[PDB]
Amino acid sequence: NQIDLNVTCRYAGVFHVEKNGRYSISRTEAADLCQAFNSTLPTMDQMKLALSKGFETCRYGFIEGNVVIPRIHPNAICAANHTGVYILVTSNTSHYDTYCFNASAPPEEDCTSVTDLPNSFDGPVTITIVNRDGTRYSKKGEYRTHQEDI
Ligand SMILES: CC(C)c1ccc(CN2CCC(O)CC2)cc1
Repeated sequence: NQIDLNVTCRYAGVFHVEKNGRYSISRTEAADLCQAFNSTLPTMDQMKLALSKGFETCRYGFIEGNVVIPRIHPNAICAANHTGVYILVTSNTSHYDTYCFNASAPPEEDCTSVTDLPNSFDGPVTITIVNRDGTRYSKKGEYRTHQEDI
């Protein structure tokens, strides 16, 4: 019973979370996952400020109200060469990665590793936070509150 959560640098408190190395998070699980990091789904304004501080990914993820990819550099295989906060318009499917926003994080780029999952609850899952530099933090718990996400 294990969940891997790959996380990024934070940019103005915004960061990306990928579960189990695949697009696999529903919108309800995304809100619960951010809550386990004392975080919320970013607003579009919070994501735009994070982009202006240097944040970009090549993965679709939830924010409040939309599924997006923040892009700084045009790349043909990431949001079809667009820059800015690219918004997904048409898709058949419902599972993506998520973005999260922590108001207590530093105001600009924070590329230190994540070393805690502060607001997970009691549970039986081994949850492992995996940083881009490979460093890991594991704890036994749960974060999902909706049965259909388990
Ligand atoms: C296998 C067993 C040890 C276990 C332990 C804990 C849970 C999650 N737990 C369930 C009840 C909820 O009110 C809160 C979270 C599930 C299963």
